[PDB]
Amino acid sequence: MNIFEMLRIDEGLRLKIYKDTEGYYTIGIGHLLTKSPSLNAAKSELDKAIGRNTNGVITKDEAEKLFNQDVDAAVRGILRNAKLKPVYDSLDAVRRAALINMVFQMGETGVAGFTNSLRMAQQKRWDEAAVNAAKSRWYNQTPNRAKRVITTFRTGTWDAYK
Ligand SMILES: [Cl-]
Ligand SMILES: [Cl-]
Ligand SMILES: [Xe]
Ligand SMILES: [Xe]
Ligand SMILES: [Xe]
Repeated sequence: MNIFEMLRIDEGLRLKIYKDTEGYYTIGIGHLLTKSPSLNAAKSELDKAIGRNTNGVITKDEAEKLFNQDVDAAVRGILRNAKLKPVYDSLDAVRRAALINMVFQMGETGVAGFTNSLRMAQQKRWDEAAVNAAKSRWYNQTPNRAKRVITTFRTGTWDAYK
């Protein structure tokens, strides 16, 4: 299992623009398009990402690309977020993926807001940090997802995804 396999599981796959759980225009594998309510903005934006007039629809390949770019940026973000770099680096490989999923889902920012857990996570306090993570708007809004992730983080295995 890996980062791509993992997020493919958590975000699914849609070839047509859709709204997330948040009500936001999205497509592909978790490719947020715009916080705006304008479906039009949203198609502009798809078109712009894609490089053509999609008319609101992309191919598998197209989704796979946005996805590739999206994971890449995530890792690159992490690695450049000075609060984030050092946690990430301290982690084993499973756990890294967990940090990247989270970042892919809520942004460097939002993630940067798990300071408290992020520090116990830094300090190898698996369970302690996992319980703190649960006390978050993030956990309450997408419990099931959130769970697979605080599990993977805490355990350092992929069990939650098997
Ligand atoms: Cl883009
Ligand atoms: Cl969920
Ligand atoms: Xe975290
Ligand atoms: Xe955790
Ligand atoms: Xe966490």
